[PDB]
Amino acid sequence: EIQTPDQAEAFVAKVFDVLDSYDYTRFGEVLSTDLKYEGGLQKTSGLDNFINDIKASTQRMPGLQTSHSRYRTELTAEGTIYSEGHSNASLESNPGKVVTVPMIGVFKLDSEDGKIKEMRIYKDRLPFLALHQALPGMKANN
Amino acid sequence: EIQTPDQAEAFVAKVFDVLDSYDYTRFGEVLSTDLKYEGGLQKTSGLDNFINDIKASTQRMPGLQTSHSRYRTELTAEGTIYSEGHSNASLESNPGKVVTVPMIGVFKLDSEDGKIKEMRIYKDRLPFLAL
Ligand SMILES: CC(C)C1=C[C@H]2C[C@]3(C=O)[C@@H]4CC[C@@H](C)[C@H]4C[C@@]2(C)[C@]13C(=O)O
Repeated sequence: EIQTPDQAEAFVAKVFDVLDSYDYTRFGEVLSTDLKYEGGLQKTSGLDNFINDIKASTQRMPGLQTSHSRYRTELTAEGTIYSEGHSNASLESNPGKVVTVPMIGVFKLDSEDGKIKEMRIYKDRLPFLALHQALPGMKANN
Repeated sequence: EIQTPDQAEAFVAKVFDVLDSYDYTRFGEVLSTDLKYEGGLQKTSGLDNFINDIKASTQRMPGLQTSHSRYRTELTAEGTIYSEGHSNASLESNPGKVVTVPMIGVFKLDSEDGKIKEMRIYKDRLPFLAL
């Protein structure tokens, strides 16, 4: 059970380690099957609907690779985790180009099994339009 | 001064009412002179630099009209305000076309005067390309 900001931050890091793998068979390890997700105008109910929202993104961005870091997390008396950090993304065909923006995640956990029941992620997606398909092994950025 | 989350939420609403006026002569009513602001890739230190960055960012959006609403606010033991809500924008030339996105603001206050000394606003700006 998460009781300190550091434990909450470590759990957020574990969550994004799963999400950033795109191994959908592992998402239920950390996300409730009744997950309520919001990321901007993207809004889903249920883990399968969440996964189908992400798969569609990996098609807008072939070879998408992502990572997250954290620097400031609070765990509140209401049980909410607020975790501020950064979101990094590239396309595998040109890994020397990385887009990084600040982000914050708001999380609520299931009281029984500790999985994420509500996840609201806020960041600016406009800079990610700078990601672009390239030929792997062929220079694509000045 | 602020002691409850409902009071924190009312203050954030008042702050956005000032910001959404674009009347920079009033920004110091609620923002500290040494404001540290981040909004995605926008990042400023000092109230003068915040004003100048908003002024510059909006110069290519003549007729911009914005408003904000609040949904869910917490006030933590250490005084952080986390306020989730929505940001609405339209242009005076076409006021019926409104773009609304979720947002959250993270705020820390100056203990001496209760003004905002740190303000970090998170939201997706991509939908605003439609304006
Ligand atoms: C449309 C968008 C680019 C914007 C115009 C104005 C209004 C805005 C919208 O919420 C913000 C609300 C608070 C203040 C930082 C505003 C600055 C903008 C540049 C803002 C932003 O930085 O998001």
